[PDB]
Amino acid sequence: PDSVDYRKKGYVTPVKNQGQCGSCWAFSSVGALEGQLKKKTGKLLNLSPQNLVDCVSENDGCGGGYMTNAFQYVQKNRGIDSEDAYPYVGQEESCMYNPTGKAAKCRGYREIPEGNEKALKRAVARVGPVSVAIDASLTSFQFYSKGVYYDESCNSDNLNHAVLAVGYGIQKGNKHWIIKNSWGENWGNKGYILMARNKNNACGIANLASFPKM
Ligand SMILES: *[C@](=O)([C]([C][C][C][C])[N]C(=O)O[C]([C]C1=NN=C(C2=[C][C]=C(C(F)(F)F)[C]=[C]2)O1)C([C])([C])[C])C(=O)[N]N1[C][C]OC1=O
Repeated sequence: PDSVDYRKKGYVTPVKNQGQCGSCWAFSSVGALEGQLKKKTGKLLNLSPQNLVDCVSENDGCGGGYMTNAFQYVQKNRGIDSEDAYPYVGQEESCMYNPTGKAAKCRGYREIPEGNEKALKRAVARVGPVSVAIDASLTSFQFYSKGVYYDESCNSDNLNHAVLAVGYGIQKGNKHWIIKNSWGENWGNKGYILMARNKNNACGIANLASFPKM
């Protein structure tokens, strides 16, 4: 069955709203972690993006960052706090990681071969929700609400926004990826957007994908 929806499997936490802070990579990172945590312990809980924003020295907090740097941070740190133990405030602050708030661990990360949607698909099915980067600068993207998103003008080399691939499927002859955003439930469709799958790596959905080894 060429389709899977981790939201129905209970691997995806409610949709979050990151505000203006450039923490998309943090929500994307916790997103993937929340999925592997659910898979391993059968427990579904919100992880702390604020933990990453203030602690991942390789990234730039509200200035932007890479998900792989984030996963690496949790691995070396041997842990990441839950959302409730280290609440999101929308601004970079000093690193306040607390071991008693440790909700999950991480053992490293794997990166899907660049631009290989076929591989990306395999990873989503085999491992679970995958962290991915895309060009989210278009107005068509930001005004998405229904259907399968596909805009030619999307620049697969202009990766600038981080999101989460929680699955994939097909709608009326248009294959797609089920993508979790971090702009609240009022954006897109209950917070999600279906992005063109197999339509020439649209928006570069497969140029920078990865998940945490748990
Ligand atoms: C995002 O889309 C974030 C914030 C963008 C603010 C520049 N985008 C993002 O992280 O993109 C990264 C690639 C990236 N872009 N900038 C950087 C970066 C900048 C500076 C440094 C440092 F100073 F450390 F050298 C390092 C890295 O990395 C990626 C494509 C890989 C996800 C977002 O949060 N969007 N926003 C902002 C406000 O509301 C939003 O939705």
